[PDB]
Amino acid sequence: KVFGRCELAAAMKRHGLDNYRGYSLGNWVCAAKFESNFNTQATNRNTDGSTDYGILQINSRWWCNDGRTPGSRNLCNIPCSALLSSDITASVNCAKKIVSDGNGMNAWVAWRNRCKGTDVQAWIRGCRL
Ligand SMILES: [Cl-]
Ligand SMILES: [Co+2]
Repeated sequence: KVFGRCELAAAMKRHGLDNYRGYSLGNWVCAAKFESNFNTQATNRNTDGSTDYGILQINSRWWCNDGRTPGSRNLCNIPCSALLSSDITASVNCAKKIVSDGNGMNAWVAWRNRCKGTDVQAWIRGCRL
């Protein structure tokens, strides 16, 4: 599924991401835009052989099991395919674990490089939330 901006914002809010660990909703929308262009089916292979999955590009070395990443820790206890669903629950639940791991949203390089320190409120402007 390719979400609209406000549609994604509303779904993220319903799943409790607004101000989760102090990160306002716009941060999450911005991260999703630059990680996946709001496409739940996005996959991208990394140089280390791991793969990133879904709307928030969650990686198979640490977080989910894709059956081809040796030494995967699978800390979210899910198959990576679950992160490609039109229903964002699994992605959100795993993202909550990732953001709690010590480095906050710096875990997403696209967030650090393209969202951090910008006017992230713009990402939810206009939306009925
Ligand atoms: Cl933080
Ligand atoms: Co990545």
